[PDB]
Amino acid sequence: EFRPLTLPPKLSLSDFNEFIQDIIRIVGSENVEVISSKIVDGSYMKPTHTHDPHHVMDQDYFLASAIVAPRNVADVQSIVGLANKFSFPLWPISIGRNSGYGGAAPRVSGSVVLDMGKNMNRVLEVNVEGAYCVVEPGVTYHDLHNYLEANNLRDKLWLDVPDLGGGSVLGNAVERGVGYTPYGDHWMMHSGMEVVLANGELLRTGMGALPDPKRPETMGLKPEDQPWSKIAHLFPYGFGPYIDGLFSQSNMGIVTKIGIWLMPNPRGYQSYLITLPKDGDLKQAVDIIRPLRLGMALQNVPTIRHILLDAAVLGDKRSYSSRTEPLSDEELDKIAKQLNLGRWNFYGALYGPEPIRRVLWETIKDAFSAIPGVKFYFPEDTPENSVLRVRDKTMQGIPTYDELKWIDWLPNGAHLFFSPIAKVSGEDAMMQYAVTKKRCQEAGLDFIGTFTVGMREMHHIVCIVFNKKDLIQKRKVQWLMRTLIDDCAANGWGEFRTHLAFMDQIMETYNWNNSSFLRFNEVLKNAVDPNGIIAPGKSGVWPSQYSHVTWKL
Amino acid sequence: EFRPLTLPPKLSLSDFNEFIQDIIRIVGSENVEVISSKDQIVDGSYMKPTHTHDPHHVMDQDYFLASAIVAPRNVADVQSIVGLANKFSFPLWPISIGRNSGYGGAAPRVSGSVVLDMGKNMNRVLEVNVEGAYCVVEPGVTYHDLHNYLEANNLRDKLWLDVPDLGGGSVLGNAVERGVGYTPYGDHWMMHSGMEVVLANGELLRTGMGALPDPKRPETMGLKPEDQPWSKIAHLFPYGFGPYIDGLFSQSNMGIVTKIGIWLMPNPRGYQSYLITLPKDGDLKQAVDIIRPLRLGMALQNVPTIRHILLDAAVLGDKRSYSSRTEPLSDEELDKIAKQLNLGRWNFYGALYGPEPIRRVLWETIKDAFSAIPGVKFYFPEDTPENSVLRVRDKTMQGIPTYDELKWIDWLPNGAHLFFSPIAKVSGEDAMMQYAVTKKRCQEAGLDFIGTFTVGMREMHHIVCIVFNKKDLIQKRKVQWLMRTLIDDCAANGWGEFRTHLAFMDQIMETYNWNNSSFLRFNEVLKNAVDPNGIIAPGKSGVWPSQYSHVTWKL
Amino acid sequence: EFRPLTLPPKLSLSDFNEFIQDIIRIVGSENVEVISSKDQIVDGSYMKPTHTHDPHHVMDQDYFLASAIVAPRNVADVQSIVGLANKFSFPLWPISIGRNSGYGGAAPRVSGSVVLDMGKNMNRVLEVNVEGAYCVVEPGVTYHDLHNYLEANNLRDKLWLDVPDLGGGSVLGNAVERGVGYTPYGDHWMMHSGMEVVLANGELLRTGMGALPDPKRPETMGLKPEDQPWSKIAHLFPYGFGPYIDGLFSQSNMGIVTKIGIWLMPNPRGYQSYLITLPKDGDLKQAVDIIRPLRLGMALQNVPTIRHILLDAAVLGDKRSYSSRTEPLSDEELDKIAKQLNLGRWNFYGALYGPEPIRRVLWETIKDAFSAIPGVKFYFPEDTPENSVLRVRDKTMQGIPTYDELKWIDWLPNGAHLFFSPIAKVSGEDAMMQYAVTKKRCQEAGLDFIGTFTVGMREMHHIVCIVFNKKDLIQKRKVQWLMRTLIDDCAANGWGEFRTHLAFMDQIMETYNWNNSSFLRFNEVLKNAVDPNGIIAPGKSGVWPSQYSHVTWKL
Ligand SMILES: *Cc1cc2c(cc1C)nc1c(=O)[nH]c(=O)nc-1n2C[C@H](O)[C@H](O)[C@H](O)COP(=O)(O)OP(=O)(O)OC[C@H]1O[C@@H](n2cnc3c(N)ncnc32)[C@H](O)[C@@H]1O
Ligand SMILES: *Cc1cc2c(cc1C)nc1c(=O)[nH]c(=O)nc-1n2C[C@H](O)[C@H](O)[C@H](O)COP(=O)(O)OP(=O)(O)OC[C@H]1O[C@@H](n2cnc3c(N)ncnc32)[C@H](O)[C@@H]1O
Ligand SMILES: *Cc1cc2c(cc1C)nc1c(=O)[nH]c(=O)nc-1n2C[C@H](O)[C@H](O)[C@H](O)COP(=O)(O)OP(=O)(O)OC[C@H]1O[C@@H](n2cnc3c(N)ncnc32)[C@H](O)[C@@H]1O
Repeated sequence: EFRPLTLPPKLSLSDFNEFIQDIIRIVGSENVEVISSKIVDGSYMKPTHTHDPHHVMDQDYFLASAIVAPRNVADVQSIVGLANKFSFPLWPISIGRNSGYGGAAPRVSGSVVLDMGKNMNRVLEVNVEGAYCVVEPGVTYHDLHNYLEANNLRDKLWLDVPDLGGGSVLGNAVERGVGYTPYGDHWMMHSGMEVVLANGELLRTGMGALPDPKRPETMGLKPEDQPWSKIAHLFPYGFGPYIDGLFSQSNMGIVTKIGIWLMPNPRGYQSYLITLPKDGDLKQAVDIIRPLRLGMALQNVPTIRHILLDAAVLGDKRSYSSRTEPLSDEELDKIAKQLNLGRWNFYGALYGPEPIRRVLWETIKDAFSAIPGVKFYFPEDTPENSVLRVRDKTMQGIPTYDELKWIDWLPNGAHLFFSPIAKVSGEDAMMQYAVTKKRCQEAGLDFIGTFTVGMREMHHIVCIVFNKKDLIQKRKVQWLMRTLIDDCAANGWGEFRTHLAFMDQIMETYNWNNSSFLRFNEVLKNAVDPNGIIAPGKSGVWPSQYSHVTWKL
Repeated sequence: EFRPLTLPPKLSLSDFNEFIQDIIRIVGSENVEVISSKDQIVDGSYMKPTHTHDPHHVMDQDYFLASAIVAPRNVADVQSIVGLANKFSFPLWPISIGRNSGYGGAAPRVSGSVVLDMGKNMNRVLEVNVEGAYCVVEPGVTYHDLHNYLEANNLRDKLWLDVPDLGGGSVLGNAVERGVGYTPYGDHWMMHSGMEVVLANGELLRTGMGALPDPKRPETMGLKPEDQPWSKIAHLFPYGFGPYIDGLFSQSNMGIVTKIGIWLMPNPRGYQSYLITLPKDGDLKQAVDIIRPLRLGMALQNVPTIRHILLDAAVLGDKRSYSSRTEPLSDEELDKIAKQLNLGRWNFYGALYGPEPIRRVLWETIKDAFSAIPGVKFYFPEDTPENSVLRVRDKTMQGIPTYDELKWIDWLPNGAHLFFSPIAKVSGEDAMMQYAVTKKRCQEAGLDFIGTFTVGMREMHHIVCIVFNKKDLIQKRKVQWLMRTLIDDCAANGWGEFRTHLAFMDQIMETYNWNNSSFLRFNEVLKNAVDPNGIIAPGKSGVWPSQYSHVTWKL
Repeated sequence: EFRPLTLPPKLSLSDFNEFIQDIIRIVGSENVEVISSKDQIVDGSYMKPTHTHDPHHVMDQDYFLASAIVAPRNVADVQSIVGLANKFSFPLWPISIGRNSGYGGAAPRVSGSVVLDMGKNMNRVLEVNVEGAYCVVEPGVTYHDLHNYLEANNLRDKLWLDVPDLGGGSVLGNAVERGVGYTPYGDHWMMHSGMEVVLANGELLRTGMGALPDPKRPETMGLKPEDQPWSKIAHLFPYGFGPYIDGLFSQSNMGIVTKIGIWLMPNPRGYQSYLITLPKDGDLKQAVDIIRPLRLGMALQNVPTIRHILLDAAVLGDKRSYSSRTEPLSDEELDKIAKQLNLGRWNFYGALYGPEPIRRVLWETIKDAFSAIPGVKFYFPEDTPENSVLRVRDKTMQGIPTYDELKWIDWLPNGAHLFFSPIAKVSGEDAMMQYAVTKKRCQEAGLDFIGTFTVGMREMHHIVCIVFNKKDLIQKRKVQWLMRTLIDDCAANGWGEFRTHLAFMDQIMETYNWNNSSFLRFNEVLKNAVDPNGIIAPGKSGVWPSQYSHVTWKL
């Protein structure tokens, strides 16, 4: 509780010590860790909460003065009123496995990272008839999966998981994360949420604003402990202004609870793989997809994975090639052959009773048969190490950590995400792939990515892997991402999600009518948090105390 | 114009004229009607909606009243009018079409406001994109309009609509209200992406991927913001980057909406409407229970509906065609009406979509499922008389605008509807309790219960169709009592209301008072941030800006 | 007057009339024209400049539009008008003569502003001092005016002017814009000392040694500030003591300039104009390289110029006199035009000044220097046909106003110019790259490249002469695209623009965004300090005072 590496802006060593003393008294020093020593990157099992584990900037560039971990909601309210008093900026995390996007690191160096999930980790409710659950920030996907297994529940309810099962359900959902079942759109499938505002008051959204009737057993409970109205997590909208969205990808409050819809057991499942021989086959693949996914033949969020993405799960670059320079079109085709895979590979799944799956499979099979050399497999038709057998788990909400392995492609693996949005049009996908690829090869990187598919849009997750001891390769990775953002905005593709180092540049792409969108958000931001306390800079939304000349990247 | 019926608060007749002078000089005289006489406050009809007051008046006819009507030509005029309203601190009340009958019509909350008719002159279908399966509309594009525009382009073989019970509504307007359709695309609000707004400060704003600008190119140069094209992804993906602000402008007074992107369902390549009659009054409980898993599993694809017998019977006749009885029809009489029309006491309407192998399976499932109920009969449109409700809902559940549902408003003489719209769990017990509360209060007030459960995913909108004689000033007072009581009864049992009439907005938002009205105090902070002068629709959804006395204006 | 075409922001028609009433009562009716009809927005000519809108309109003709024209008699009226504009918060847009065609003409940035015609009635040459070699002028003193005044006093044997390409411009006006002449005294702004200004607060101010007051004496008593004489050193030495503030009032909206002191070159005692033809398109690279050291060494005394063949050819004829071709002339055709007129593809115009022993040496140097190029031919005015451009520039490079250059605006039917004016290093490679960017975009838009490098000391102003048919609404949109693209291309290669049209002011200042628009945020702080009410020319050079929404008004 004395001397930290960095402090937040305009702030005296007296004040920090005075602040963190009061905190160390509120939550006990078990739950306080001041950052005093010259900050290790940590693992997925025990993630760092100090700085960016997959640093593309300098390692120390995003740096927490401390880490606080409240026991409950009250302590959050207390910490905030203290933050307000000292004009001490916060940075909420749920779990802090948001690697690829900066992890648990704050934008403003000197901030407290508020580890919400360390203690607040209860699966508050799983509800079978409403087909929902209510979770705190500390509930991971494996955790929630576990809860279902210990109560014999996957007979009745399945999850939706991102590629790894370690993320926060709460946390992923407010970043508008994505999965790969029919409930892949995580933000969409929320209903009812609790929030500590910058002023310390508790606000519950949607039908959660309708209080549960007064009665003997719940009488005298604190707000944070009060139960929800019956409809709270069944109907997202409530009455009047639908505000829920003000707390997604924002710095408008601290989220303490949330309802998530769970898809009930289909009563029949079957994943599949479709390999696409040629690199050119993508255009035609996306054109066939468009009306299949619009039609609800492709019921889940399906995904077109580049060859190197599959290859990188199975081994590192070394295990394929000894070369420094990026792999050629010829060498990729060999790997395709070495694995019994296409230059692109379409993973997907069927849901519901046998006769329905029969009709959609028939059509998907003949639909795709339009492409020369196409082939079809189920899990059983593939090698026991094959990716399909992993994604077979993913696409029914069984968590896996197998997908982590492609980070190791290069030694000292870090990922960085460039994630623009395209039309579900072969022409658009290809013109975007070609922009991405051009810049990757200029930057000396192997192109790795997916095109994942929503209803009418395609998230093109580009998977930038780099050696983080290699200071040259970072410098040009930084160039790659800054160039690709400016490029894709020059063909009308925006990014839906990013890393801390780019939130300013990306928000500047969204500058229709002289940055009208951002100007409106600032007004909202400064309205609800006068003292600029909560996560300044998040999504490039700066409160009025942060001058845009010192602080915009 | 010189001498209006009411003025808005804190404002002199000299100022109204200076204000309307400067406005007739912007929009033109054609586009301004000033309500200067009791000739102008006439209820009119659905085909010609009054734009001055509540046509379906539960309060005094003239309680909610406009000083004047102003039909902006285009978005610039709105920017201009907002700027002027700010200068004169003149409250505005935006509408798109103004058929929000049952929830106040076109009337403003604050008497003396300008009803800003957004759809008189902003009524173009700006875009229909087939490969994206979406359209872009300005405020005045009705359902029948958008529908016609599809027929005029031989597009229905590719794209279908989603319609509410009546085809005259604004696509734009209903969406922001979160109205309810009856195909898969029924949640009209969900099915939006990218929308344009004039703020209280006059600035133009586009949400989602609208904020990403369509790249410069020669043919788009020198265009006024409102007339610029959109990005590739504006209407393909609603979130964009950063805070998702779209919800701030649904059921709110934070902006004036100029354009919206709406998704359209593609033509399913096969369709089959159907009706399942549920014999006894009590068959509702078992029915909901059967409906729950099939909706959750997506065996029920559309937004199906469970229609109380009087709803269907009111479509086919007014009350005096059935009883010539003053009091509300007995249980014993409700059955004879049902036997007379070959209907159940509850009636379940629904549609199957897709290729016929798939539809057949889903029908096998639904039919076997419902067969658990004693007496159940199934029908396709084909199997019922021409006048039947199913042939209307056959059209409704594949996006075709109709107007047949109007008839039920004439249940009583001088008939007007009012909707009390509480939400419920998809649970027989919960559905039945709510119904029991509702029905008991309807008897207590001397009204025939009429209503419908529209089944969302995890959730039912129980629409309660209050039909009253609007010349009967004793019935109004009972209706008001009925509404104010039911809000409290249903709040006392944990059911919220998703949508209301102007007169009940403040009471309804008073039920959302978890943690000492925390949700309202937050919306108030936001409102005052973005509309310092309280120009836009003060009192919409209980949200009063700081100039309005909560003591004086709440109800 | 009662009903103008546009009004300024946030302002009622009642206020405009109260404001113009009080003004007709100050200046007089003769000095106020109110733009109340579409008869008044006529482009007119160079000899009679419209003072209401952009005569050379790339936007809609009426995008930039005045509410009214006001011709103050004298400095008091300005103090009065400023005071009143402040009271009514009425934006003003000062002009001296209003021939800023190619950069917006006399139009204001904010539609509805008062164009304040400073040179109608303040047009005296206040002083010509021979021993100091300087003059003092009010706003309305054109070049031809000042020139005539020298002939009327048999002064040319002692003092010469410096003129831009056209003699109708304001000496005052061009200087504050930093226009460019073509003798040694070409940097018109450099060549100023001591200037008088009315501030936004009404107070009168004199810069440099103007702030040192001319000592009291009997014949100067009781004079109104504006009519007081100046100090000995006011116009001999520009700095004075303390902060040098003169730059705050060039290309800015910080003041209204009432008087300026300008230095005049003495008669050199010998002069010789000349033209050097550079045969091939590519001879530009070698040429610049030769020009660099000779300019730096002062072997090239004046501001010489490198004129693209079409510039000279456009002076001699419109496009239909050469091709009757829609598309832009090919490289192969540009050569035949050059052979037809005994000219190079580039053409270098220049002058030698001083006593003949000195001129001869400098010509020996220049001639030998340029001889490095294959094909080079030299000429004196004498050696060319009467119609030639050199006889015009012979007059231009010794201060004589002409109007022959006007012809090139008629290259196309309904022709209007627009200047894109990026800066470059005096380096062949850099000159050539910039030219390659510019030319490529001109082809991409379907325009003939026409342009000129005017060589400063270390620096070249590459003036790009965009001629377009102003009735062709497809070409305007291409021109706009051309301009907005080129700003970005040239910013992407480190070239800034020194001067622009109203429509491109905000984009251009957006390139000056080093350190998160630090230079603009500073100028904004200053602006708001000195003009709290945002009265003076809001939006000049991208500088918006705090009342204007940057969201709404930027382009
Ligand atoms: C490395 C990697 C990452 C990854 C992935 C595959 C690999 C190999 N696949 C992903 C996928 O398929 N889908 C997806 O959405 N993300 C994927 N990622 C990224 C990441 O693993 C996941 O998104 C992960 O679930 C996110 O991490 P976590 O859940 O730990 O999130 P967080 O750091 O706690 O939160 C991120 C930010 O959100 C704001 N935040 C979080 N909690 C709160 C609360 N309670 N209140 C207010 N704001 C909150 C903060 O801005 C925080 O930094
Ligand atoms: C009488 C009746 C009504 C009815 C119905 C059946 C009958 C017999 N069935 C309905 C149904 O199945 N589903 C449904 O959603 N509504 C149903 N109704 C009610 C009504 O007919 C419809 O909701 C109708 O579409 C709404 O009317 P309209 O489309 O005319 O909308 P509005 O009255 O113009 O707008 C209502 C409110 O919306 C806000 N608003 C509208 N436009 C704007 C803009 N541009 N900017 C800002 N706000 C806007 C205002 O709050 C306005 O008061
Ligand atoms: C069409 C054309 C234009 C042209 C040219 C050749 C042709 C064919 N060659 C030029 C050249 O060689 N050098 C040059 O500098 N300019 C050339 N031009 C452009 C134009 O003709 C001249 O620049 C001309 O002298 C400018 O017109 P004018 O002298 O009329 O100036 P203005 O329009 O009245 O003023 C322009 C702006 O200046 C500010 N201003 C002017 N007076 C005041 C006062 N008193 N106070 C405050 N500000 C003032 C305003 O910003 C005004 O908008």
